[PDB]
Amino acid sequence: HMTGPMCLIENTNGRLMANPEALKILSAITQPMVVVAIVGLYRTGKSYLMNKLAGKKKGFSLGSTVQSHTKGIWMWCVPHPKKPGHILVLLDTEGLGDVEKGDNQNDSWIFALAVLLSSTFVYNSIGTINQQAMDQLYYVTELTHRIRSKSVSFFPDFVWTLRDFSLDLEADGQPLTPDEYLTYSLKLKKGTSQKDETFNLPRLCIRKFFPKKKCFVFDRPVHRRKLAQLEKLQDEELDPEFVQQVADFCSYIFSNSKTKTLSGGIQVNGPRLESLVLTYVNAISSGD
Amino acid sequence: HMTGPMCLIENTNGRLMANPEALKILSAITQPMVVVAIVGLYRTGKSYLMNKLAGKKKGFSLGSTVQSHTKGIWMWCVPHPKKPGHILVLLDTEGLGDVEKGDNQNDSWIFALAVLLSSTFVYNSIGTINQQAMDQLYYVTELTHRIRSKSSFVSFFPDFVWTLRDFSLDLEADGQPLTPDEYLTYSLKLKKGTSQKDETFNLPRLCIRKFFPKKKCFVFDRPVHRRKLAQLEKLQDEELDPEFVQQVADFCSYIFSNSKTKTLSGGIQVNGPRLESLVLTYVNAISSGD
Ligand SMILES: Nc1nc2c(ncn2[C@@H]2O[C@H](COP(=O)(O)OP(=O)(O)O)[C@@H](O)[C@H]2O)c(=O)[nH]1
Ligand SMILES: Nc1nc2c(ncn2[C@@H]2O[C@H](COP(=O)(O)OP(=O)(O)O)[C@@H](O)[C@H]2O)c(=O)[nH]1
Ligand SMILES: [Mg+2]
Ligand SMILES: [Mg+2]
Repeated sequence: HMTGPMCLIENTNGRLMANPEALKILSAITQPMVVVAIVGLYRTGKSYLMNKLAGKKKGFSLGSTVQSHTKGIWMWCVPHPKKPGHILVLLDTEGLGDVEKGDNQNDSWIFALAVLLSSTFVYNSIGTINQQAMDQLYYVTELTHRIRSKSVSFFPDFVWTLRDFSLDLEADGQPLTPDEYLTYSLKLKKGTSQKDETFNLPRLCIRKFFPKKKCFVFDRPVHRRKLAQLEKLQDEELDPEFVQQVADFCSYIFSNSKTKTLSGGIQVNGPRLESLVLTYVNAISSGD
Repeated sequence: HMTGPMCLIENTNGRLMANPEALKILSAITQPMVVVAIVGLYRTGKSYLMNKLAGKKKGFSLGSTVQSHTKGIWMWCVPHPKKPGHILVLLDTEGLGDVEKGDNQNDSWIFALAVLLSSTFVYNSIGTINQQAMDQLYYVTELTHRIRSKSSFVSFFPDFVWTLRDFSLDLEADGQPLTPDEYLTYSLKLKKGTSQKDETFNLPRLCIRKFFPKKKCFVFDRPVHRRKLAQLEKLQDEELDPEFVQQVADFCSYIFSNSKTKTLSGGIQVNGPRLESLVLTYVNAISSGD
């Protein structure tokens, strides 16, 4: 179908704008869509990983340096490898926490669209699950509600991805599967005090918002850094357990991600996505 | 004399408290003190790097899992290797962002003490410099000021080192090479001037650039190529990536060579007891309710 990705939402001087040439494309796509989005801190291997879902080396473009690379949000519409008659829609996001940009508001808008447009949301981090991440995920989650405001589940399913993973998956003595880890980290605290409650308040809203959760670890894809010629490498050349792990991740998405859905049940196709995108983007550029 | 570290500030159920048996010790030490602290997200190889300043293996203890390890603040006193008649004091901190704890105001207190007790403050992070980091650094910085109050061009604010761990990426920008320092000042570079959201930027980059006089940055390549990472207290330098050895050596050399003597305001040099009594002052100052 589509040979490479194109920018869906442009990001210039803190204005987010739909790119009309993508809407023109969405608007022609009649099949239902599974939508996968990914976000995380910047320089964190997101675009590389998205590309593995499209089963191509080279697509969403990479960038090698300390400078951020992906700006705005890029979509890529491809045939669904495992659900005949569906399109897979990949969303690649500008990474959070650019110091070049120094703009948390803007971060939050992008984060929010991702969650809003997606039927599987993919939060990417390096090494550990981390409270500053928890936090932000909560904040954006609440934000999402407030955006739906202007204008049997349809909230997206969730995946945490852990990169360059090093540490023993172990805790309080006993082994952990990546999923036991992720629920360890949303594990509510006994009962009440009021700081027993401070806690919980994020963990609750997160356990509620995302029906399905899943988690995957990933070893460094290469032992030195020949880490920068990565658009170019086969799979011999990579650490085999990274290839194992990727494969596992792709199979989960292909086999579990659901068809994107509006409220009241209707399945989202091209034009229904086009219309969301406008709706949500128009909502952001007006008055809270 | 001091053979291994010792908890200086206990952290139990969200109340921090000085450890008497460690003041008893400080109270006996009468040489001047260079103080180096380190903080950063948890599980980030802080305690390891810290041992390197003491030139030992084994010392501050490590932990190899996803759970956090170092709790409170550990101190460790030792000769200074370059500055005769001084003591080097090392301060290893509880890492930030523990999901088990889920408690930022506790984080912040601990951040804040490190900054307060130190003459060289070392901020440790994985991979990149990163706005949520700079943000937090700013927040604490302006928290520092507030704690100092609750206690009444030639200055006594700590010097600053950013440490970047498991560093992968090209040090390159806008087309032109970068040294680790050029990176750090790249990140604190002020925006051209005028307008509003121009000055919402800037506002943290200002306070940092004022607060910390000297600034330095160091990169650090993953110690080992597999993950025999997890025994590490017990590997000799042959067995490590020899560019990480290089880099540790270079960072040690800077600390030893450049970290100043810790100083009260009005100029007095800090020794054992004057630390004992800073620790107490700052710790009591946190146990009221601002
Ligand atoms: N250390 C590390 N680097 C990676 C990984 N995956 C990709 N990279 C490299 O990190 C750089 C930026 O990749 P990218 O996907 O653009 O990061 P993004 O900004 O999150 O999109 C590229 O040189 C990638 O080859 C990884 O899993 N670990
Ligand atoms: N990936 C990685 N691991 C490290 C590095 N340095 C130490 N480690 C390992 O990370 C684990 C935790 O070390 P530690 O210093 O206690 O982390 P801390 O929580 O920040 O104190 C140990 O297994 C260390 O051997 C590093 O530079 N990179
Ligand atoms: Mg990218
Ligand atoms: Mg530690």
